[PDB]
Amino acid sequence: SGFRKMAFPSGKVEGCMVQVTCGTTTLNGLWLDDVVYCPRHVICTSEDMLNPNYEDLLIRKSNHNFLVQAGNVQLRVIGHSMQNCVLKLKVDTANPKTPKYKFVRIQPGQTFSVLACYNGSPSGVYQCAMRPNFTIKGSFLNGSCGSVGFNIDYDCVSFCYMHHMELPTGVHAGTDLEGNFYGPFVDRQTAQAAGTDTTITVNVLAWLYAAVINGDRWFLNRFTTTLNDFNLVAMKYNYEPLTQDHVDILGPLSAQTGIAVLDMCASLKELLQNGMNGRTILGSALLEDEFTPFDVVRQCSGVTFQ
Amino acid sequence: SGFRKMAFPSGKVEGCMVQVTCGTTTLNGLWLDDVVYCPRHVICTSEDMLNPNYEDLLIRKSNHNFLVQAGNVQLRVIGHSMQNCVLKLKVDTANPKTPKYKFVRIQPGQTFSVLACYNGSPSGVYQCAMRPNFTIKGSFLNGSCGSVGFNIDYDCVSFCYMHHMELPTGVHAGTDLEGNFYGPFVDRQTAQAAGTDTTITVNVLAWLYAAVINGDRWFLNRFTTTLNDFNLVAMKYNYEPLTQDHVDILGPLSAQTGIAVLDMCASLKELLQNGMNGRTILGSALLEDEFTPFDVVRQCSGVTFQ
Ligand SMILES: *[C@H](O)[C@H](C[C@@H]1CCNC1=O)NC(=O)[C@@H]1[C@@H]2[C@H](CN1C(=O)COC1CCCCC1)C2(C)C
Ligand SMILES: *[C@H](O)[C@H](C[C@@H]1CCNC1=O)NC(=O)[C@@H]1[C@@H]2[C@H](CN1C(=O)COC1CCCCC1)C2(C)C
Repeated sequence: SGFRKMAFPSGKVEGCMVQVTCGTTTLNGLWLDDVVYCPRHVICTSEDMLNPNYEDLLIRKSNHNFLVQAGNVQLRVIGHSMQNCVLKLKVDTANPKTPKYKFVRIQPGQTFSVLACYNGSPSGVYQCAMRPNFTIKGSFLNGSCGSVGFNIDYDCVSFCYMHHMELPTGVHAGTDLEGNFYGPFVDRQTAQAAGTDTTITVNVLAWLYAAVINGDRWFLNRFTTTLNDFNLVAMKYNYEPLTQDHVDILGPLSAQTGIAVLDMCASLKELLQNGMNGRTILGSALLEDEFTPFDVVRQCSGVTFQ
Repeated sequence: SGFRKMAFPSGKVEGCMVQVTCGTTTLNGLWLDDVVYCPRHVICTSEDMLNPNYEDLLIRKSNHNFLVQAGNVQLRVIGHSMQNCVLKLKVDTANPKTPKYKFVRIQPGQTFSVLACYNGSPSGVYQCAMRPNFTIKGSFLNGSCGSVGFNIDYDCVSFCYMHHMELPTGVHAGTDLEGNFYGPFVDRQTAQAAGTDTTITVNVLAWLYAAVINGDRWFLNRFTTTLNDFNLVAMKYNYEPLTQDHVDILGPLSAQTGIAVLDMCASLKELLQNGMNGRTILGSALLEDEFTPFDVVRQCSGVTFQ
């Protein structure tokens, strides 16, 4: 028993992290086979970053301008190209530690692990969710760009995020590994802002089921509700709508606990309308929305990875 | 910016995890050089575990009774011995992935990363603190025994915890890597209970400094207090006493924020006496006590590991 915000083991990704330096700028790259991926703003300098034209900036660059550090071994760059907001640096050595991998793009509401890195060296690992407004609430300092987010499925790493920037409210924005930004953000230094966020309703319900599985039951009740009547309550409290597909996804957790999904919705309603009255749920005094139904089943059942 | 519960990269420990099976029991082992460490209750069966005599049970065992799985490679056991509550299985192959390491015992209030494992395969990684009552609030299921806790300092892994058991309140107990239990627990199936816990005061203050560094300032005030007057408030709210050494350890964080330690104590007092009034601090509606001053400095400054 117990419930923690759990990341995937990071070993498979650690073996892919490299340092990329161009001019004044040092950031992280992801080395898979004979390509290093990194944010294209590495080719920028502090006055380039106000409003750059990256095609113009990149044609002015040479292979030898890119210094790639694989620990204490330098990688020879033999080609470079730009793919949307990422650079692909072709090197003359394939990474012998390349895991099986996929480039996937995730949906708002889904979770992933982040391996935060500085100078190509991993610093720590933590779990994030993609917010509905396409930001992530991360922990990133100067030099963390190019750190990646990922999930692991048995032995395959699905890379879903590469870090590019911090917005003025302290939240973070970045791209998938094809270089396409999540959300309406651009890799320029102009006034950008996150935009209004909402709470991920289906994840809150999943976490309430995790609490029941772990013996926290005080928030349960005999009442029930309809999906439509629940969603009127969700709208007022800035929760996003619950769909029938969400109800279906919660089915396993419903069946394991014997608590009908719509019954747990009735409990959430009372929690939204009444607060928590000085009590806690799974060690939290807030309704937590960064665990997916998959996360709960994985943790409350013991799935591993090889 | 941002503040997350961050674990250490787990790659160095993943390469040490093996599966140990004896009779009916399968658990995890830690393979360093030519020794595999694991909980000694692997030699038990379900009626042995009520009240066993481990010396009697172990003399009845043979090397060939211990089946050690290093992924899809079997390790030949060539000797076995017991050290307190851990077994040391000598194998004929040194682990080529052995990191530089140390066996250290931690203090209540300190933090570490846990690599949860099943059948020798890592499942996830998360950060824990050793509670004042010597339990940890983990996430562990059947088969997780032998998963280890650790810190990394540059390139050296300091192993501090090996998992043995779950207590009736859902918290967890285990040993250091010398096999000595943290706290007054024993590896038998008899009525044991955690005992009363307290909040780790110095860690709460560290986390309040992390919040200031990240722009959460609403809980600050112009008042101050003396160390003695603070500790009278801490006693009532079941916080442990703050010492002058704690004040000294908080010095760096005090100097970076310009908020005197005793001033932050005055803020904590008002938070304890008034609650939080519907607001949050670093995304939490509770006072968080599982970040050490070191954890805050590491995260709010960007230290890496090679
Ligand atoms: C890359 O290491 C760095 C990571 C930032 C620094 C602080 N926290 C982080 O996550 N990214 C940048 O420096 C980017 C680069 C320059 C400006 N950056 C910012 O993060 C500044 O934040 C603003 C957000 C919207 C308005 C413009 C940028 C770009 C975006 C090229
Ligand atoms: C080892 O994989 C297992 C891990 C437990 C199972 C559930 N969650 C966990 O962390 N440990 C045990 O099964 C130990 C073994 C047998 C009983 N165990 C318990 O955890 C049962 O909990 C009780 C706690 C105090 C009273 C006796 C045990 C021992 C302790 C040998």
